[PDB]
Amino acid sequence: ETISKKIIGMSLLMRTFLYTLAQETEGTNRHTLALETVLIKMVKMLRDNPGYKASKEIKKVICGAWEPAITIEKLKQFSWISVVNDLVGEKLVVVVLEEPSASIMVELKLPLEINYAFSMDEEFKNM
Amino acid sequence: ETISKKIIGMSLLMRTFLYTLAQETEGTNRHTLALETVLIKMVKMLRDNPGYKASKEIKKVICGAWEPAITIEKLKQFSWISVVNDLVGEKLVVVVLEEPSASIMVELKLPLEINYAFSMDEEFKNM
Repeated sequence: ETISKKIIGMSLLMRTFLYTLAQETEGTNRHTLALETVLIKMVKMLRDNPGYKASKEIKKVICGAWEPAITIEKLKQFSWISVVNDLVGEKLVVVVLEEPSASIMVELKLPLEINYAFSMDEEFKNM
Repeated sequence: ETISKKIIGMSLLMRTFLYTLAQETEGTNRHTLALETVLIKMVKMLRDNPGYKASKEIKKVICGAWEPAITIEKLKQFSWISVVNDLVGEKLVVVVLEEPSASIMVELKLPLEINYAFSMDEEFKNM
């Protein structure tokens, strides 16, 4: 019934965004990152962790045999709009606006409840 | 080196669009269908074939545990633009325009080379 058990009970796309955001903001707090940056950082997580079931499963749906690794252009193809809207719906994320130009930025809520879910996720581990 | 072997060596998203189009136009020829219709027909193929590895794998990336079957709204989230552009690139599809309003329609080229690939695809079979 926990927050962390409910995250496991979510989609892979949602979890890869959420886990990347928790991993990219962990350090000097703030917990806010540009949506573009979260996308470049998901690519890095996927390509740097071929061993992950998440990485292997995403690749089978959006990539062919000829393709050796996910690119931003191949990933950008997904509706990051819908995941962002679904995550704000679960009260796990907040959309913040960039100071001069209305650029989308995203704020992680309760990283410890997310990281407790990352730690117990079987699709986010390597051999 | 065959056309059919090169289709297997493609992405799941591309194959589900291609195989659905081959399945939906098989009959009274023409081989042209509205892009919207191809999308509603992919949903039906996925939900009517839970046994397919393709169906099971797509579901893990775009759907959570709470979600029992893929909807048009959950599927529409993908860039059907990119698959359509990649398939025209492989000379396997042609984009045709709807007579009054510039509505996207899609024309299947060589269905027998596609169906020969559908018949030998291990991700498009059930238990």
